Amino acid sequence: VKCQSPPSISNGRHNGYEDFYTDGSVVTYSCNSGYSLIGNSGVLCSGGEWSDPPTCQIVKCPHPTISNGYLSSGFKRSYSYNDNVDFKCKYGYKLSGSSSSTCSPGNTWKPELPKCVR
Repeated sequence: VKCQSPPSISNGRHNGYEDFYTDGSVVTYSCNSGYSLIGNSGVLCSGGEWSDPPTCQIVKCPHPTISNGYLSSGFKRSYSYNDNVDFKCKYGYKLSGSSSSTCSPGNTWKPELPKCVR
């Protein structure tokens, strides 16, 4: 079975510069202007059947805040499936969680924000 252009997805486009694909192929699904492409950056048609489709959602995280352990590496008014902020524990405190997070594609700071503890 051959593989023609993949179907549409969650508010996102597909196909780059072709139409077929047969098998062992992949398709980077495009997302609306401002939508982050989560999931494998390319579908996978293997046997006339497309598989492993990524998502096209929004990933504007809140703020990589934390208890006396802010990032201290690079913060911004807003983020998007990226902006990996490194968390710096204030003083004599340990980050309980993760000393390095990035605005994930789910509108948040993944991994969970660290908690400068003692």
